[PDB]
Amino acid sequence: MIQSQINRNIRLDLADAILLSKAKKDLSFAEIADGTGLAEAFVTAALLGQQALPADAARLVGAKLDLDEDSILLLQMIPLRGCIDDRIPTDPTMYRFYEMLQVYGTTLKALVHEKFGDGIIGAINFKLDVKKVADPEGGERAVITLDGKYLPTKPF
Amino acid sequence: MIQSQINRNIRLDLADAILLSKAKKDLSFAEIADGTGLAEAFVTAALLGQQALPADAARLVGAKLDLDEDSILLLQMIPLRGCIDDRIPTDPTMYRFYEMLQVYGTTLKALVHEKFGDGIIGAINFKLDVKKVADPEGGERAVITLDGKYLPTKPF
Amino acid sequence: MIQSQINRNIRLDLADAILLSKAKKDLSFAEIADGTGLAEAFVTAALLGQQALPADAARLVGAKLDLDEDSILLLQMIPLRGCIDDRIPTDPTMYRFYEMLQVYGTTLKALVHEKFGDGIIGAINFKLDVKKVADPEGGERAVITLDGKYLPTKPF
Amino acid sequence: MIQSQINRNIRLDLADAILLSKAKKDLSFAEIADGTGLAEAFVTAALLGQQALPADAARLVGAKLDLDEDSILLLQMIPLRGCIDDRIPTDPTMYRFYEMLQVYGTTLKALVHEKFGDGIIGAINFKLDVKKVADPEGGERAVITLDGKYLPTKPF
Amino acid sequence: MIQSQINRNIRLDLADAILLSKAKKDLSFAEIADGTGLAEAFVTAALLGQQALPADAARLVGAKLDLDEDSILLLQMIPLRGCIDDRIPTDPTMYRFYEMLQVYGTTLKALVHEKFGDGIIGAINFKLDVKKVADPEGGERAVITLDGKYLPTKPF
Amino acid sequence: MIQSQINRNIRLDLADAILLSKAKKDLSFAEIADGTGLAEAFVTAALLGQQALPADAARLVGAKLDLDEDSILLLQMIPLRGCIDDRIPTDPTMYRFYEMLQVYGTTLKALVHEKFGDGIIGAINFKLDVKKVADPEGGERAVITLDGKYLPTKPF
Amino acid sequence: MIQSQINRNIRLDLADAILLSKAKKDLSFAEIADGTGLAEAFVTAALLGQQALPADAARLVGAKLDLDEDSILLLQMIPLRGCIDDRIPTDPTMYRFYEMLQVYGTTLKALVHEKFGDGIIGAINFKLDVKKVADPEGGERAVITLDGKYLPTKPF
Amino acid sequence: MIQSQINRNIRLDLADAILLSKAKKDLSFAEIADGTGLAEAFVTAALLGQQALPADAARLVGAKLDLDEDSILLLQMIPLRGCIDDRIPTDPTMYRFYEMLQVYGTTLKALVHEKFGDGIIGAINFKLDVKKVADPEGGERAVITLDGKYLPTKPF
Amino acid sequence: MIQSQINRNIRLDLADAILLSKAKKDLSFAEIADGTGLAEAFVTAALLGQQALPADAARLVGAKLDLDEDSILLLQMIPLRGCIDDRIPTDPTMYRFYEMLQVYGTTLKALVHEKFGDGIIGAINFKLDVKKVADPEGGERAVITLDGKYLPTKPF
Amino acid sequence: MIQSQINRNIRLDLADAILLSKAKKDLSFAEIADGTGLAEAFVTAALLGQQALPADAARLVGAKLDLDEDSILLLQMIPLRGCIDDRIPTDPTMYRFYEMLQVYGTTLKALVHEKFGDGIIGAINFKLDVKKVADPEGGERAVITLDGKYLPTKPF
Ligand SMILES: [Br-]
Ligand SMILES: [Br-]
Ligand SMILES: [Br-]
Ligand SMILES: [Br-]
Ligand SMILES: [Br-]
Ligand SMILES: [Br-]
Ligand SMILES: [Br-]
Ligand SMILES: [Br-]
Ligand SMILES: [Br-]
Ligand SMILES: [Br-]
Repeated sequence: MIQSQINRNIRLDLADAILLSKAKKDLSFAEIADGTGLAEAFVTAALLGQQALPADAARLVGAKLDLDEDSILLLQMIPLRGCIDDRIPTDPTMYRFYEMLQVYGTTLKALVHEKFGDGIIGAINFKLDVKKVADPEGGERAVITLDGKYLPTKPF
Repeated sequence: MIQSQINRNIRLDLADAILLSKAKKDLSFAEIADGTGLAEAFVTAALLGQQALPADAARLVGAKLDLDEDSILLLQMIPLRGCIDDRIPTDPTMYRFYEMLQVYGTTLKALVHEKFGDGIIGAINFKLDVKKVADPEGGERAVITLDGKYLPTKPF
Repeated sequence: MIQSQINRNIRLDLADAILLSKAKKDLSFAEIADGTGLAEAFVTAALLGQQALPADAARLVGAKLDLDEDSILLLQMIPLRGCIDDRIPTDPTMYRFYEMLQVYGTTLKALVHEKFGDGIIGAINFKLDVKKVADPEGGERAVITLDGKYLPTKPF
Repeated sequence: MIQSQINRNIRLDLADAILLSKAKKDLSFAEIADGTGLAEAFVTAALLGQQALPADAARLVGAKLDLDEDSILLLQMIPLRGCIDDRIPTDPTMYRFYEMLQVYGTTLKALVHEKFGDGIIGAINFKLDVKKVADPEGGERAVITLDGKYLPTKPF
Repeated sequence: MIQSQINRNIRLDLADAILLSKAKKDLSFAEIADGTGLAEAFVTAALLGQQALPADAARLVGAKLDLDEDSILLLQMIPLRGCIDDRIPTDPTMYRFYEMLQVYGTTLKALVHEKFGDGIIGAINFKLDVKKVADPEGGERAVITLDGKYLPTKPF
Repeated sequence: MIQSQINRNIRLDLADAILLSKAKKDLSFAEIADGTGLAEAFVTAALLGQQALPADAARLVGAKLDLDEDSILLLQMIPLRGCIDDRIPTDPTMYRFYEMLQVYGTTLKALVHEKFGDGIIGAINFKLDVKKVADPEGGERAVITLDGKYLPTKPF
Repeated sequence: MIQSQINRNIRLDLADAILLSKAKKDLSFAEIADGTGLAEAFVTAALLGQQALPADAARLVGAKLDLDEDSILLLQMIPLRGCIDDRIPTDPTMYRFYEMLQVYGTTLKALVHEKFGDGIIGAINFKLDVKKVADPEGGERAVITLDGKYLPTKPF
Repeated sequence: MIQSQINRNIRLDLADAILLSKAKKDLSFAEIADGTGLAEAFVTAALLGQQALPADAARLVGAKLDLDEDSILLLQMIPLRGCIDDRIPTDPTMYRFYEMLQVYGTTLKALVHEKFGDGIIGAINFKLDVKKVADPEGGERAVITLDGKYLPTKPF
Repeated sequence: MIQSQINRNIRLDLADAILLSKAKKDLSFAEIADGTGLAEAFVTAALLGQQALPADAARLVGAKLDLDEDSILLLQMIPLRGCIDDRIPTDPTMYRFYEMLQVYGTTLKALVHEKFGDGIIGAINFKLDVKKVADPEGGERAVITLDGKYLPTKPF
Repeated sequence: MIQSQINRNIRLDLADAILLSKAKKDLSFAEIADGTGLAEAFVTAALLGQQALPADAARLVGAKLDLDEDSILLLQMIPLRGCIDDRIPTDPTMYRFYEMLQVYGTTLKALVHEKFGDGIIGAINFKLDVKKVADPEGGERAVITLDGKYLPTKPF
């Protein structure tokens, strides 16, 4: 039977334990997700308290990280989602994504309405991924693709 | 000589005026940006107070919208950036992008550090585009590409 | 061509003007919506800056309220939605709905996940109505129906 | 003698404990509330710290969940209500109901005053229920019914 | 037909105009409410944007303060209530009432549950009054009386 | 020697302990305050962390509640007052008193100034009581008496 | 008849006007207060929107600053007090006084309770003043004296 | 070697331990400071986490209060200063000081500039004392002396 | 006689007028500060409302910018300082300086206490300059110098 | 394999532990950093939770401070950066740097755009140092140098 959380702290405390075990074992997120059938972004978000793992995946990652039974069960719960401590991120790496919204938020809205119409680009029927692409001018670029379904707003 | 702003309301007031003109003329953002040499996301962001237009572009769009001269000069000024009224958007269309950050923010962090290293994906050496495509399962999707240069943090 | 707003104050200012006009004419929202072929709750939300009217409806209600042309055009723009002045309502009528969330929010989460699964009940593919029902103990009840589509969150 | 709480964390810490027990026994909210004589939404809300159970219901659910006597006692206390961590929910599921308020709050006020008069629709003399309904176009809809007593505001 | 406001600033601006006239005419709130049939506290709350006056009171106070027709009409609208500028009062006189809540809020909760049971003391079915008394140790006391109906919360 | 507190959580934690003990003994606040020579609202506020008890009363309530010596000592300390978690109450019961201030705060200011003059109605030279009263219409009312000394602001 | 304000902005705007006129006339606060019979701190506070002037003083200072009739009347109104824009001052000169509270607020509480008892040092029956005193180690010192009446909190 | 703190909670927790020991020993702040060669406000502020004690003073108050070595060492650390829990005090005793800034903040700014010049009255080169004295009209007053060095801002 | 402001918007509105004038004349800040005898950062800060100009400098920059007499007078007033709209900048260019504080603020505190002692590095007895240098890896760097006097905190 | 944190409190608790060990051993940050090959500001920042140490450095500092293996591992993790407890520092030493931004932030923006162009001075490609320089008028000056790379914003 499906089970859900209401206090994000239970899963976020579990995330810190996971990250410690991960480091002690010198593991990567790619390796933790490999063999699971699930995308690296999905498995990683689950570890970090933002998604639920199916049971088989919870056991698979529990074994890799030496987690206890309560922990494997907790990973299967539907989380109380929200990873930002206090609305605005303090961390530079996360903050950049917030700043992209401060710069282009209204442009995303205007261009969505133009291309699709009234409504939203969904954050539920959605996936994201991060690809590394060499920069012609030197160094590396990240192309983050946000991929979401258009949900129209219509009169009733 | 480059000229900059310190109070966002001046450019945001101009954005409202530009939108009224645009609606009166029943123009699209794609049409406004056409012939400009610049990406629709870039030019649109300028209209909306978040970027500076080169004089040539400003003149072009200023013609299209019948702007007065103070308006065409204002569009060339470097803006006081920040399109969100009070930190967290209230508009559902803009909110979904904020929600991506609440669900995937710590995952983006974790995976940027894994794929690139310590540091950030930049929001200045950065490009944005929005594509409408059909969803294989039915209806329409947005593919939004956040294209940013990796900037490492290294000891000193 | 579709047109959108980015500053809520343009449509909220129009809303106050509409409200004065309406009062002077001693009209109801029921009567304003009459003949539009659109629900009272939809047309009302439009006048109040939270939905866009199609041109024909905009011209009908403009007629009823003696709106000028710029106003009628504005009513057709996709709004920058968000009707609450500063996140938490101060008005008792509005506040009671916020208190429903403070009391039942986690219960709505839990029971949604139990009945439907992981994901959300949407606010976009969504309809709302308000019905007055006699209370059998004496007085009147409001039955407010929130009718939203289930959007699953599945692994990928 | 009736007993009441003043710090929400006691009962929210209990709710976390309850949820772990529930997960361990693979129970549903529907099963927990069976035999109680009380609505699923009311019993769930009590488990989650937002309502008080009568003593018989408290003993029933305590038995189902293997709760100690202090926990069974606590469930009977009148709580310090407020389930949202920090005013605006982070969780998408909970957030959609907040967004309904940001889009429709003022329409709700408008239409309540039109249909009933000055005053409020109550959140205390109040019932709430969640029903799953097939969507004609495919998939599932939630019909959430808010049912509140009208309390008029009159001159004195 | 009943008319309602959604933006408090329309009535609060009217309030300021009312106060200026009141000052210019050297009137008291006592005098302004004379002849209306309505308590001082209720009429005052109206002038200040927190209650609606019946048509006949609106005309009476309007004539006293030399208000235009639009202002007299506005006073009859059901307000968007909330007098405090930004949640916590800065003014010492108002602040004392908020401090009473900071000292006695939990005590009021506890004693309300003890005496009446689960639920609330209402702010709708409610009145207040301010009375002056001599202090037997010198000077004067205000006895502010809050009189609200008990509304029970019961299981369903 | 008088002793005082600087972190409210010490006394608030004590209050939760008191409330568990009270509930276990099925005690009322009225019965706890009996024999102290002090008003119900005063003793209750002390238990809840918002007043100091004299030694004798501290010993007496501690006897009835089975409190340890450190706890009886804590009840005699002058508290760091402020019972509200985060400025605005979440709990419906407490919230209604905040809403009274949102609806009537400026009226209270206005009528205080008219009846008494410039200055404040004190919250320190102050007493509070809660009286349950038959409602002639059926049901019950709370008459909450706020009895405060007027403190004038005079030029200097 | 006493008259009071409810929106600080009316008197704060007037304060800006007064400061412009003062500057054009190259006047000091010392000379504006001279002749009124009122302390410089009181008269200054009044000009700045935080006290009311009696009629004769309002007329005197109005003559000195060439204020119009409505401005002279506004100065006699009991203000909606609160001079800080948004709770925490930005201005360094004002901020130092807030920092004194952040460093010594709890020490002030502790020592007031030790020296006087439970209760407060009042801010109504209160005067303050700023004296320049040569610093024996070179430079100048401000001695700011805060002088307030002790109001005891006693059991009832 | 000088040592310093970055998280206020270490020293604030230590403050609560100190206050319990002080209450248990029935000590005053006056007598704890006796023999340190240091002012009662300075030593008190140290105990409360807002200043650093020299080693000799730390040992002396340490022996009076029976503190362990880690505690005595912590007292010598340069603190992460800021005694207010969440910017605005809730405690009435501390609040009055904040209210003095809300009423007289801009007056203090204006008079400091007039009497001293452009700059600040510092909170670092600064001393504070609290005196109890009779009020000529009856009762008791506090004379709180804020004694700080004027620091000019000069052009560069 | 020295003159001061209490509402930042008077000088910020003047700043926006200055910047429109400066842009029409295609002036640089370096040119405007030329011949004033004052550092470009000092004069610029003054134009932007954060410092006061001496009378001769005010006249000079006012000649260059074609400012009227009231505007020239306003530049000589001691400002209500505070350039950040709402505590945390939204503009990326300004935000980066805030991020330096989020990353290095506690390091700064630690290294100041180690190198100088307990106290502060002043922001009043202070100068600032921005220098453009070549980046030896290619591109350009800013060397921004914060030059402030150490002010110790010593026991008393 | 790189390892990253998501909750700042893990590393901040570590910092408090480090600080106590450091105090006990009477060590300086200068000397902790010695032997490390990394700048005092960088190493100090790492100890305080704002930078990651390479493995050799982590072992070296870990041996000086008597840290356990888990702590030495945690120091190697990429941090969730943000040292300020709640956006605006309370500590006077840290606050001065915030105040510098309140006084000079718009000047920094203005001059950066003038000298370099549209874009930012970076806080990732960035170093800082603190130098003591005797004030020739007496005492000591801290010269804090901020050195960041210019990142242009260009059209695309
Ligand atoms: Br969605
Ligand atoms: Br960047
Ligand atoms: Br949705
Ligand atoms: Br209600
Ligand atoms: Br109510
Ligand atoms: Br008081
Ligand atoms: Br007071
Ligand atoms: Br200072
Ligand atoms: Br300073
Ligand atoms: Br950067």
